[PDB]
Amino acid sequence: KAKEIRDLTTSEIEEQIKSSKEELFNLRFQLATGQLEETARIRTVRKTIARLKTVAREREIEQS
RNA sequence: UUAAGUUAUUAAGGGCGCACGGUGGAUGCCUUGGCACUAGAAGCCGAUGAAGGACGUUACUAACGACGAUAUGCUUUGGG
Ligand SMILES: [Mg+2]
Repeated sequence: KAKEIRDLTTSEIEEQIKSSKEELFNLRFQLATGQLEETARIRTVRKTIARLKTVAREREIEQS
């Protein structure tokens, strides 16, 4: 996903970070009520956040 | 039949021998871990916050290992 993330702009990555965190939080609430049934989405969204934070961190270090 | 003698039988339990079981973990075989060394490298890190820890991180989860709110992991370069 990193190659696709690198095509996004800086404002887009922040928006992706916010939206991914909302999705993960929604998954956690569904899991706590026994409604999820798709538990592999949790790990997938968590790693997407990790990739998104990595690309943002690289750009700031690179520019600085 | 009497009289006078003699000597068995019984095993409540026990003894010796044998047979078959149990308990127990010796012995044999085995090695996951140790012990003594050889050769080469290296030895000591820390306010750019150490050594050592606490608490957390997996869909479910107690403990250990790995990891640190990017958490049972992220990127990249090579290997496969
Ligand atoms: Mg008897």
